[PDB]
Amino acid sequence: FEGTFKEMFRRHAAGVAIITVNYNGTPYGFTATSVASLSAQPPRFTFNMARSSSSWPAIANTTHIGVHMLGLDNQELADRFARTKNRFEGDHWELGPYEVPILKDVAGWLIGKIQMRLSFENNAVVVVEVVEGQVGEDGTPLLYHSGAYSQPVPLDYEI
Amino acid sequence: FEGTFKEMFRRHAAGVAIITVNYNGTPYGFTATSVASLSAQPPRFTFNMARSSSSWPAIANTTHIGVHMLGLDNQELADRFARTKNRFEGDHWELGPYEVPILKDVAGWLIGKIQMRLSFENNAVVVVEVVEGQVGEDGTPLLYHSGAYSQPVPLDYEI
Repeated sequence: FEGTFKEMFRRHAAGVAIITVNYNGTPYGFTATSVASLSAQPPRFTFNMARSSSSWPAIANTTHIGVHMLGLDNQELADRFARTKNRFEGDHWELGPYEVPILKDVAGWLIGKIQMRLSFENNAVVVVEVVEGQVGEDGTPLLYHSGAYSQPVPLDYEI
Repeated sequence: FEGTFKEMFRRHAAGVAIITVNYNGTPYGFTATSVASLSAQPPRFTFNMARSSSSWPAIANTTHIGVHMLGLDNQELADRFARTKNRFEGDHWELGPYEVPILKDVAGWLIGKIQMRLSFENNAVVVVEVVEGQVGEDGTPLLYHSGAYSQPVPLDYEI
């Protein structure tokens, strides 16, 4: 049952984004599969994270964040931002609006103000209102499913 | 900018689930691309929906709901549950635990109790604690991206 729940989400595919935050001068960021649209007017999105993430204190104590949509050419960056090594070592980012860390060469990004976090024991829902953004290079979205990075192939359609 | 936000989520792929609820005897349900894992202990998931959904009153006023993970063989059911026709016309479901409508032949389902909804002007975040579930037939997950149902193909790996 702990099993059934973990299993069913193993079977649920997801798109891959990266969240960035500048916590009093130091950049933090992390790969995320829970980013979802919430509303259009005003524009908002949500994601979930663990309060044990190395980035939780940055998120708890900061207002502006970035979200980055990833394509297939961004798989290395996705893996970077999911592992424990220093994620900002390299020339792959720079500070943008509100001093949010902006990652180069992504499908596009949005900058938001965190409205609130809804915190449970070990995880939180984060609600963000979007204040800025920029479309990047169009490409094929990056997906993650049962532990592997994947690409979407549309299903046959006669049209 | 209304554009940039709508565009960036066009570029963000997603897995496809269906949410079902029994509102005082009548089944309601809807296809959803925002279902995400929140926590493991206790097990919880989140999704977002529009307060103008035909299913909002069911969700606002009911506690038990079902979520169904979909495979490629479930594309017709996904489309059913996204369109305005009577979604429960046919022999493709039955009442399960807590009288939740359970859809047949899916990748698996979970039953949850809605803890709360966080309601904005036109949309809400719904937080659900999982109380029951069952793995269905393993298969390939269904994805939805820029208006089309897709399948995930893993990216090449030398291993």
